[PDB]
Amino acid sequence: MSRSKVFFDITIGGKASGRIVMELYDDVVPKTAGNFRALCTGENGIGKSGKPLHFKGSKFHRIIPNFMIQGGDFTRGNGTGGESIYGEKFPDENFKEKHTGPGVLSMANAGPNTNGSQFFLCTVKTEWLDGKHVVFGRVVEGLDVVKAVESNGSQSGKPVKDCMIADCGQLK
Ligand code: PRO
Repeated sequence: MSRSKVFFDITIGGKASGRIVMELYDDVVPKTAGNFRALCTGENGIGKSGKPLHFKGSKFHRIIPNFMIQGGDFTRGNGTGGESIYGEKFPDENFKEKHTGPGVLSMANAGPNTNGSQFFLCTVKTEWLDGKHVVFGRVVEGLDVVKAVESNGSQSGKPVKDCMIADCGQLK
């Protein structure tokens, strides 16, 4: 069983900013990887929310310099929403992988066992999140695109302009 590869094509203020390619750890956290993979392809259609279970057209709603970029709220666009393919929330699968540096892909949450569709891409090592957020992949191409998004964040977390997942999907 091979690791999944998925991508985001990003726009910033409407402008094409390049592609982020991510490898998922299907071998370590199959359920969590599987959720994200299906959210990139959109293959499970319309969610309980009545909105597509799909990152396409969603934004990075929370961006903090020297920390991480966060998105996946395709129901409310503000961090209050999101939906996993399994339903509103699913448990923390395991904490085997750690937040070891820039490019780590990990699940956002509201406390233990509240995984939905929100995720973050780290721009630094964030070891204080180890054991609290489930790490399920890594950037393998486009870290510069992550940095471009990061430059539009604020300490407050509010973006200075819309950083959108203009397209997404699974590769190979
Ligand atoms: O949004 C935040 O600040 C925390 C840290 C990353 C995921 N949740």
